[PDB]
Amino acid sequence: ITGTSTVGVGRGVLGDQKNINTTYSTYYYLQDNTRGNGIFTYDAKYRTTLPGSLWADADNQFFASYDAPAVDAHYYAGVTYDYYKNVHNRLSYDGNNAAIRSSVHYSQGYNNAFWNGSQMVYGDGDGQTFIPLSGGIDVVAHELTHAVTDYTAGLIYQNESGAINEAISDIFGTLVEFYANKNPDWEIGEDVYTPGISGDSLRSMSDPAKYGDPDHYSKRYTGTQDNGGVHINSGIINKAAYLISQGGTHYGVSVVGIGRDKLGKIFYRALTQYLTPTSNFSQLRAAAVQSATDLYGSTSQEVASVKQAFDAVGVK
Ligand SMILES: CC(C)C[C@H](NP(=O)(O)CNC(=O)OCc1ccccc1)C(=O)NCCCN
Ligand SMILES: [Ca+2]
Ligand SMILES: [Ca+2]
Ligand SMILES: [Ca+2]
Ligand SMILES: [Ca+2]
Ligand SMILES: [Zn+2]
Repeated sequence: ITGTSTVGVGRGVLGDQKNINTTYSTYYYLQDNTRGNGIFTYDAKYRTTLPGSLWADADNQFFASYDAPAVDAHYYAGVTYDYYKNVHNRLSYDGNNAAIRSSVHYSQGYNNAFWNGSQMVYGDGDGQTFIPLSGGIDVVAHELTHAVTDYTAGLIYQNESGAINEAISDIFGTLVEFYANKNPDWEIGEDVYTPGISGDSLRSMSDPAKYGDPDHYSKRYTGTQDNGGVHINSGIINKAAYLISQGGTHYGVSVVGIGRDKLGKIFYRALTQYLTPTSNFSQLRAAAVQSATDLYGSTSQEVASVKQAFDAVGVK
C-alpha cells in the first residue's frame, strides 16, 4: 500500500519485544519499506486461501496473542533479507529485490510451514507438536531459502536433488540463526517444537541420527515416503556441512573445521554457480569442491576439508 514508513513495537511468539517496520495509511500495516521492494505480512485468518489480507493494526502496537506470529514472520524475514544482502550480496530471493510475502495463521492446528512457489506460509501448530512456526528464526530462514533455491539451482523436490534442496534450507536457516546470534545451534526448529519437551528439535545437523535421520550415505532412505525422503536424507548433507564448519571424526574419518562463514561462502557459491535442478549428492560434492577451489585455491585447507567431510558421510 502507499503510505509513510513507521516503526511499531510488539511481542513475538516467545514473548520477546521487538520493533517492526510498518506503513501508515489510515491503519498501520505490516509492510516494511526499508528492505528491497518491501516485506509484507498477511493474516490468513485460520483459512487456507492465500495470501489473505495484508496485516492491519489500529495503533502500531502488536502485543496481542493473535499478533505474535505476524510480528515474528515479519521481523525474521527482515533478518533473513539482511543476511543474504550483507553476507552474500544477494538482493531478496530473486536477486532483484522481489517483494517478500508471508501469511500467518494458516489453517487450523497446522504443524508445518512452506514456500508455495510465491510466498511463505506458517501454521500455528496444534500447541503440542508445534507452537506458531514463525517463532523460529531457523524456520523462517529455511522457508525463504526455498525461494532462493527455486530461483537459482532449481533443485527438484524429490530424491537426492530434493534432499539437497532441504539441506540447503537447513544450512542457511542455521547460518541465519547464527547471524542473529540469539541462542544459536546446529538444531532445526527447537524454538517452536514440542513446548512440553525441553532440549529436542525437529532435526539435528550435528547428529542427524538423534532423530532417526541418516548420517552416512550407506544409511540413505530409498522408499517413496516424503518425496523420496527429502527431510530424511537431508541428514547426510547436513552432517557434511556441520563437519566442514565445526570439524570432527565421523566413522573414523577426521575433518578439520573451517568455520561457519567459509561453509556459507562455499555452499552459496555451489548453489548459485554449479548446482542444477537434477544434481545428486555426488554432484554436490563436486560443486562444493569447485566452489572452495574458486574461493580459496586448489591446495587450500578449505578444499581438503570439503573432501574429508564428504568422505566422512560416504559421498564420493
Ligand atoms: C523447518 C520446518 C519447521 C518446516 C519444514 N517445512 P518445508 O520443508 O518448507 C515444507 N515444504 C514443502 O513441502 O514444499 C513443497 C511445496 C511446493 C509447492 C507448494 C507447497 C509445497 C519441514 O521440515 N517440514 C517437515 C514437516 C514438519 N512437520
Ligand atoms: Ca494494536
Ligand atoms: Ca537456537
Ligand atoms: Ca536452530
Ligand atoms: Ca521442545
Ligand atoms: Zn524445507
